[PDB]
Amino acid sequence: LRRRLKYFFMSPCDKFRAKGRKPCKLMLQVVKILVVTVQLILFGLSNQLAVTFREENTIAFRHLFLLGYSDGADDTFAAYTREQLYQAIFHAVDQYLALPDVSLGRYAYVRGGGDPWTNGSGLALCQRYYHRGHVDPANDTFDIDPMVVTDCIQVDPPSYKNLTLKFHKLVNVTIHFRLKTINLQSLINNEIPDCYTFSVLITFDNKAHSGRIPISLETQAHIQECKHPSVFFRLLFDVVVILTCSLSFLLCARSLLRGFLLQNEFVGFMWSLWERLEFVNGWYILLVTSDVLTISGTIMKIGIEAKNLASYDVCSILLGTSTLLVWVGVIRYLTFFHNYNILIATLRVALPSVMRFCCCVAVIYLGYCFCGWIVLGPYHVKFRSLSMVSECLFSLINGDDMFVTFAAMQAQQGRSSLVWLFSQLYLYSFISLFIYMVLSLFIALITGAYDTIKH
Amino acid sequence: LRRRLKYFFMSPCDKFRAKGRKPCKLMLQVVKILVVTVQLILFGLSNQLAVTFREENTIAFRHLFLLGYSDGADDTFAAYTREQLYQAIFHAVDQYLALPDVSLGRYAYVRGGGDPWTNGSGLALCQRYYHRGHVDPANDTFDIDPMVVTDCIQVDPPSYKNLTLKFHKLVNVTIHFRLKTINLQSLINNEIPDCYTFSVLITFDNKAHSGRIPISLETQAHIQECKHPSVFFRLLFDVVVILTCSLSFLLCARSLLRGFLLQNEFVGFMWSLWERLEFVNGWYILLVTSDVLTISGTIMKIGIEAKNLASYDVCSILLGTSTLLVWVGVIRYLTFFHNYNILIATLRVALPSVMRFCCCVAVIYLGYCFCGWIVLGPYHVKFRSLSMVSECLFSLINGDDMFVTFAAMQAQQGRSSLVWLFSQLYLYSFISLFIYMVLSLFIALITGAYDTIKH
Amino acid sequence: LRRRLKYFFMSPCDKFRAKGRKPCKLMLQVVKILVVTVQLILFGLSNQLAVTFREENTIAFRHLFLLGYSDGADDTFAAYTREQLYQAIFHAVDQYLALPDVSLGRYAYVRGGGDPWTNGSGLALCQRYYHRGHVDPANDTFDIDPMVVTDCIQVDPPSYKNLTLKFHKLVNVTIHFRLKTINLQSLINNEIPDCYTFSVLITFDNKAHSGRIPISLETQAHIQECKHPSVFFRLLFDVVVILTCSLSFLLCARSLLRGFLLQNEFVGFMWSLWERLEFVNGWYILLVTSDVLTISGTIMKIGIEAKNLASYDVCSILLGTSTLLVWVGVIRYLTFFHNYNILIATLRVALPSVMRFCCCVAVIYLGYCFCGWIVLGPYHVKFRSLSMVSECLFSLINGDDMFVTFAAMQAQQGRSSLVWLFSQLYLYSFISLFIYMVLSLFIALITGAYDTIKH
Amino acid sequence: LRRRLKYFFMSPCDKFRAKGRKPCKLMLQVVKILVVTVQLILFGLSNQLAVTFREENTIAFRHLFLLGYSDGADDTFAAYTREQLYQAIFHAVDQYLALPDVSLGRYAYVRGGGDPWTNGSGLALCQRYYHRGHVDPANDTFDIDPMVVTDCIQVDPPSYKNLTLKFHKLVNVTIHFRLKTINLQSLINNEIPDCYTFSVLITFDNKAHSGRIPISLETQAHIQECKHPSVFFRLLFDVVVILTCSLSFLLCARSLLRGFLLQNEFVGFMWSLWERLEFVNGWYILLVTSDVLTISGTIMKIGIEAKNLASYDVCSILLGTSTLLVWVGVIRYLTFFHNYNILIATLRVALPSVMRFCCCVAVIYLGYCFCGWIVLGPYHVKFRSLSMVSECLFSLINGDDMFVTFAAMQAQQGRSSLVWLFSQLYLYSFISLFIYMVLSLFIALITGAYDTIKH
Ligand SMILES: CCCCCCCC(=O)OC[C@H](COP(=O)(O)O[C@@H]1[C@H](O)[C@H](OP(=O)(O)O)[C@@H](O)[C@H](OP(=O)(O)O)[C@H]1O)OC(=O)CCCCCCC
Ligand SMILES: CCCCCCCC(=O)OC[C@H](COP(=O)(O)O[C@@H]1[C@H](O)[C@H](OP(=O)(O)O)[C@@H](O)[C@H](OP(=O)(O)O)[C@H]1O)OC(=O)CCCCCCC
Ligand SMILES: CCCCCCCC(=O)OC[C@H](COP(=O)(O)O[C@@H]1[C@H](O)[C@H](OP(=O)(O)O)[C@@H](O)[C@H](OP(=O)(O)O)[C@H]1O)OC(=O)CCCCCCC
Ligand SMILES: CCCCCCCC(=O)OC[C@H](COP(=O)(O)O[C@@H]1[C@H](O)[C@H](OP(=O)(O)O)[C@@H](O)[C@H](OP(=O)(O)O)[C@H]1O)OC(=O)CCCCCCC
Ligand SMILES: CCCCCCCC
Ligand SMILES: CCCCCCCC
Ligand SMILES: CCCCCCCC
Ligand SMILES: CCCCCCCC
Ligand SMILES: CCCCCCCC
Repeated sequence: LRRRLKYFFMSPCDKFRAKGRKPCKLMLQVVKILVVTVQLILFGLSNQLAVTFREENTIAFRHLFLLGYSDGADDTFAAYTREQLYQAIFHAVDQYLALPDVSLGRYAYVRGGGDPWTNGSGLALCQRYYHRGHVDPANDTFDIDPMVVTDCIQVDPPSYKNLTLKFHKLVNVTIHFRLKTINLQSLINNEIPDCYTFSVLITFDNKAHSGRIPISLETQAHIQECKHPSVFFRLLFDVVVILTCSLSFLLCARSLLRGFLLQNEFVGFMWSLWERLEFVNGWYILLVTSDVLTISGTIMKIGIEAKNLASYDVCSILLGTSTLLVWVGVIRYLTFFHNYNILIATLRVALPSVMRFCCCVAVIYLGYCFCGWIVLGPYHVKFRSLSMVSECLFSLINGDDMFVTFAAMQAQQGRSSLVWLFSQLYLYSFISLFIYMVLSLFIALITGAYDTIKH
Repeated sequence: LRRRLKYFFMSPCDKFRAKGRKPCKLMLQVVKILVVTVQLILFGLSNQLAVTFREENTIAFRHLFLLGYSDGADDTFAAYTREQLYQAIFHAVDQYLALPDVSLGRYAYVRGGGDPWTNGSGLALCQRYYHRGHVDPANDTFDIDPMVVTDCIQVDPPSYKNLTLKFHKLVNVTIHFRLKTINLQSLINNEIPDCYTFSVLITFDNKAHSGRIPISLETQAHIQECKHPSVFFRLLFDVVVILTCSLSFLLCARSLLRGFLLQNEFVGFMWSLWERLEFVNGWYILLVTSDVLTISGTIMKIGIEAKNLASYDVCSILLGTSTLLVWVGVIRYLTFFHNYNILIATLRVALPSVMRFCCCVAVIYLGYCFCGWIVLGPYHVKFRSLSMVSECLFSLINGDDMFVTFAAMQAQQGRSSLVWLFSQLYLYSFISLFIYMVLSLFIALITGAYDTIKH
Repeated sequence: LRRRLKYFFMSPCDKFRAKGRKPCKLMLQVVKILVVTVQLILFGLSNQLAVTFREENTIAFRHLFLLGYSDGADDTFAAYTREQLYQAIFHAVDQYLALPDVSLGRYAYVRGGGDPWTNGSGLALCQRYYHRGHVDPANDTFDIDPMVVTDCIQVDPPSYKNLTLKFHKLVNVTIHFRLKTINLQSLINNEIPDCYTFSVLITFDNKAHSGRIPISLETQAHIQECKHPSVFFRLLFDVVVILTCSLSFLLCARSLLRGFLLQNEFVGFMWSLWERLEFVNGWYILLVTSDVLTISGTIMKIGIEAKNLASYDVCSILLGTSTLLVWVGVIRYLTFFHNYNILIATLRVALPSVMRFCCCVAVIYLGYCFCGWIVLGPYHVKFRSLSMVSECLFSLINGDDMFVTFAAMQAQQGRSSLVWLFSQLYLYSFISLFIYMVLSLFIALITGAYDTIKH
Repeated sequence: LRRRLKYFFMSPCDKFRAKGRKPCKLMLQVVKILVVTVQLILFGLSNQLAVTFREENTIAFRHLFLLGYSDGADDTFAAYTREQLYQAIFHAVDQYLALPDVSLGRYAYVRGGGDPWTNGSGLALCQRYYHRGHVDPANDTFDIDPMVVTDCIQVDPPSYKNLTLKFHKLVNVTIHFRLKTINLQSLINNEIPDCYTFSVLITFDNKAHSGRIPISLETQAHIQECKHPSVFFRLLFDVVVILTCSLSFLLCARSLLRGFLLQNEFVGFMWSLWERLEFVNGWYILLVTSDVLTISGTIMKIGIEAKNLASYDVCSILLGTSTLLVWVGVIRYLTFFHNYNILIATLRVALPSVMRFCCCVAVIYLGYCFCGWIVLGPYHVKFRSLSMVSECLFSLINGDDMFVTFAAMQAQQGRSSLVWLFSQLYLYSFISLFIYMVLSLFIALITGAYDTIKH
């Protein structure tokens, strides 16, 4: 039994020396790295085509329908007078009606299809306002029934000029319409073009009632297969990836079963879950997981190519994660040699103490996150949301973007002095505590763990 | 006595094992974290509403009243010819008079109310100039009585076109007026809208007499309750926070009193203030402070909701600081376990030596701050004020924004060669000394303290 | 023999003390540093002249031929309506025909010379479109023969107004023409001006068929000697550099041969390639390589000055690399003194373990590179290409540009939520793993190697 | 003698305990810190006034005289057609002639005064071109006599419209004129306004002959006292600073002389320059130097206030350096206590080895500097000059601005592939070598020196 247990833990070269076993798993891992990376790149081609089509069409729509729009002005684009708002709305509708004659793209109109469009209508121009809206700031009085009423005009593609906005109680104005187009660029990749429907929403937002009405344009893209198109090997490569991953999965499962049987035999011999897991090859669990991910991604990719699916983002995430895991999994074979296994050995020795340290660090980090989000968020562009606050604080710990973070608050030193002083204390204390004390101890734990396994 | 002293320092689990004592303080701390964080977020809703109203109205005013204004031009917006200045002033007054017909917001005029407005006047257009201003650069002569004289025209809301500026002795021009509006967006938060009065000041500043007159717009917002408004549970949550913090305060005070009595008993037994403080639970002092802060913030928040107060910034600071302290205070219960107490133990061992080191470092840092502020401030945008200089130097020590700091002075290499050379020496010496020597020793002190408590 | 072997490894001062040998190699190295650096600067003069001529002419062309172009708009310059595209094309052609009357430069036309120009034609205006292009998004149909057909109009320098674009199947439009000019600024450097031919290509790109057609201008510069020009010592310096490098090469070769003979004698005496290489002076191999590079660069520079060559970039790379190597090569003489040889000794002790560590780190780095390139590239401006991804990740490891990397993805939190979440996981995991664990161990290896050679 | 030698090295408290000596030097140092800092701030007031006047006038001139100028366009402002250049030149001259009627500042004209102005002339409009300029790119020929000829038109303040530019051989065009103004803002600081003469030079530069002519405006300011001005305590503070610094200088000189006498006595007793310098108080040499600097700066400041001098920059440098040295000099009294003297002790132990390390590092750094400056300078905005290259590399070593440095070269990956590849190798090798190996050893030396003096 001792001989078999010793053999179970021998390196591939040692196993070959002992029993002459050939290292098929290693060759399979190398082949998998190659083929999976190539497959990821080949998929990225079509993924890029789709993403580019969507974004370029959206930019073209912004230039066509938003009056006076220029690149880079999305965050500040707004109207400030009644005349500006009327001109913007009428320009959008007029451009919609003039699209066939002026546009560089070829678009088809969509009619009906439920709310907000009536039958035969292509464009819906709807204004939303309070049901009762008497507002008298001169007398410091108001009488509001805040139930929202929607009044919407229908425009058929080739009376909206009579639009009368209820400015004092206006909640917002929206323009909805759909356009159909064809993604011809797919031909460059030897693929059949798809049929895109863009749902375009233009919003003039007055929910702040502040005298400034921001204007935005958004799109939703729906991809469908076209009807009987005419155009005057990746599938084999996908099948090859499938076969390679299936064989790797089978071999890893066989190894895991053998390890489980050996574990049972050893436990019986001794007549301790931590000692039990010494027979579990975590690398092979990772390999099996990566193989499942790769096969799922390949099936999804084939379905997308066959026009049965259009979930490009899910496929890309699956294939990219599988590629990263496939590259990582080859480190299993450097673990047998000490001089090539410093990183994994240090990880193994250091992880527990690092987690125990993080237990204490996390409460402080979260307290700072919440405090900054709520107190500074209204004044600081980097504290608008909780995820943004976490990104800002994490970057600060790494010494990144410090001065601009300080400078964003310099504008408040005259307006809100107390908030400025609080921001000074907040930023200085956080930076000092986390850079010079928390991170120092984190690195000290890691390097001490390294010192433990050095020899 | 020895048994009681030993019990006083036992961990909550150990105390429960000994006497069966239930850990009510721990559950209270967890509940407090939850409820205080939720309360902070709920307050942040209305705080954001108020801040957004103020800033959005100010931006709308800049777009309405400043001729040719565009976003991002605040720091350079200026006039350069007499015609430009006259056009800007007349545009501001004309827009003020046209506001009801053009603006997207609904504003009411304010009349009278003391200086600078006379009775019945809504807008004050005042120019300030030297009492005697004979200036003759051709003969290199001047005769100045620099007492400032203010001549101000009054405009009633729906003769200012006869304004004649004394350019050669003009100190500045100002336009003052007030507008009333209602913050309707509060309805979205189930709150009654408040009545805002904006005091708008437009400044055309000629104090430099340099041929360039910068133009700025500032606002002051005063919030008041409206008279008999009509609109067709947070209070219980605030009460819950109050009760939780009061109970925590009572328990912490009881523990502190018990510790004080035990301290007195021990001192009597021995028949040393540093040894005396071993009976003071600093965590409980922090908890009591945080409870006082939370109760004060909650009372202020309730008063604001009842329309008795409008100090949003003070309330936000109180509640955010209390939230951070509440999150921090839970570390008291990790202090009993060595593997979870690395940070606090290292802090305790390291703080004195770090303070002694800072004693020496501070004089050098302040010398650099003053030197840079006065010598480079006129030439470097990052050295304009003392707080700005401190932020810049602190960011440099952390390696942030170094190259742009160097590059701002590259424009002086042709104009002011000596100042450029001095800036080179200043920056290089500061960066080298503080990054490679001061900070190295700081981190060395902290990690040596860690090494002392490692085992 | 032992005496001779000991002498072979003595320092220059020790060798002078023993045999009175003069250190000609050291003086040669100092002289080489001086002369090679001076030569590099003198070459940089003319290299700068050439590069500046090319870039300034290209900018002038962009301002002359692109309608409505402004500096900084290269990456967004595009047309969005048919009228805009026609106006841009006609403006380019009209400016080409008006060049002699409006331009600040003096340009000559080029006619004929093969495709795309016919005999006598100076400008080629060609549109490329699908051979069969029936596109019917209304019926979700298309019939495409995607073979590209080029129809191109010829314009002679002083019918193109009848251009009719086939928008629905348009692949792109191009304008090709060549201009001749003379680089007069060379006179300031006491050099004969060269004759430049600029090949200008203007592209209106519709390969995306997205309704947005980007517009770009590119140039290729060909330098030729002019015919019998009239204009009413660097060569000696180049010869001096040649002689210095040749003498250094001869001395280094002599030393290497002597070392080889001593190695053979020692091997014979002992009656081990690693022990063999102890007789190889790597510094002298570096010196010989640098001398070859310097002589090659000097010959290329002389050829360029004589107008036989125009490969400025190759010459600059050769001379700059040789200058860096010449500066580095003087460290050979600090190796004899321990207190001046810390860097090289640590390098020698540390390189093997660092390479073994990199073996493991590289697979993880490459997995991350591929995953990020394919998954985030379509959404993140910093992940567009593989080299860009490597630059971004390498900068992140050094803590640079972290927050903007996070912020570029905040625009996707609303559009593509899943891709945003994946980017969060990707960035956080990469930064943590590589900054706090991989780099820590890298630095630990280097400083441990230093500790080994410290005394 | 041993008692006296022991006393000479006792701390101020120890000296007071022994002989009752009062610590006048310490109180003097504190008083000096206070008064010198206050004096620096008070001077900074007037220094800021002068600098602001100059810069604001220059900006106003750019807006007045440069046609179509806008803020932030200095680096790209240029003409591209003959019509643009003529319009710019005529606009500048017309604005000069219209200044009294349009400008917001009050300016006086200056006439005559030597070249380039003739007697009675206020504006000089001069074009410079080659003496013989036959240029024929069509025939690839030219005949150049490159001697520069200047033809200059004189305009008297209230024929230049007949300007005919020789475009094909034009070297440049310049406009020179002078304006007198008075810095009235000084009144706010209770100072008599000075009389400024601005020498304005507008350059239209065609030295590249590239079809793009950049346009720039520069000013030189000369300050003179005005003649018999009329306007309807800092001097005592300066005198106080003088007295304090003189007394400190006297005491430091007395201490240095006493130390010298004790050194002579000890040397005589022993019957070694390094041992000799143990009697030299370097802190007192620093104090004497700082006192000399402060007195010189104070005298210069008084002279400036009396209108005898106008060298604001020299005075500011003197006073700022003296302030920094005065703040630093107080560390002399923390050297007696070990826990407060870590920084200086580590400096003393570490400086020699650090210098020996820098001996080797400097040659590599300089090689990289020269290589980058000459090879990448024409392509990279951060490598234009040698000082800029040093700043860029120094910032890179500190991990600052890495990604933008990489990204500036991404534009060359298509144009100049070889230069892009070289830049990749250059940047990667420099960053790796200097961040991970050179800086690691630098910090290791410093922390090892700290370890030597730790106990
Ligand atoms: C008897 C049990 C049930 C039936 C099992 C049938 C198994 C079968 O046939 O092969 C297994 C090997 C495994 O190949 P591979 O996985 O590379 O190699 C195995 C591993 O080295 C394993 O150790 P770990 O790597 O540490 O887990 C070791 O214990 C096994 O020997 P051992 O059994 O003496 O302990 C090896 O056979 O793989 C082939 O031989 C090529 C297959 C593909 C050929 C076509 C490729 C296109
Ligand atoms: C006799 C002295 C005067 C009267 C004192 C009356 C006190 C009373 O009634 O309770 C005290 C406990 C304290 O609860 P709590 O603070 O969680 O627990 C105490 C602490 O563990 C303390 O140690 P430190 O934590 O290290 O300071 C320990 O010394 C006390 O036992 P000891 O006295 O034997 O030393 C404990 O009782 O709290 C409740 O029992 C629940 C109260 C809220 C219930 C309703 C919740 C909604
Ligand atoms: C006999 C073998 C064949 C013929 C060899 C003829 C050689 C000849 O003539 O000179 C060699 C020396 C070398 O000068 P240089 O290279 O500076 O000096 C040699 C090196 O120091 C070498 O050690 P490493 O530096 O560690 O390799 C050492 O072993 C040699 O001594 P050794 O000979 O006893 O072994 C030295 O001669 O250089 C001149 O003497 C000036 C030449 C230029 C003068 C004009 C300048 C404008
Ligand atoms: C006999 C030799 C020639 C004549 C010397 C006349 C000197 C005189 O009068 O005072 C010297 C002291 C020095 O004051 P101060 O410099 O603060 O103190 C001296 C230092 O502590 C010195 O040691 P270091 O600091 O290490 O160099 C020490 O050796 C001297 O005593 P010692 O001589 O026994 O060794 C001290 O007198 O300063 C005043 O007493 C106040 C003066 C200003 C009062 C007005 C202030 C507005
Ligand atoms: C040998 C199994 C333990 C290490 C886990 C490997 C997967 C990261
Ligand atoms: C146990 C009291 C000493 C530690 C103080 C805790 C508050 C930060
Ligand atoms: C040193 C023990 C008491 C510390 C109390 C400070 C709490 C903020
Ligand atoms: C003495 C030869 C070994 C060191 C190599 C030097 C070249 C980098
Ligand atoms: C005591 C003299 C040696 C230290 C020099 C102090 C000046 C920096």
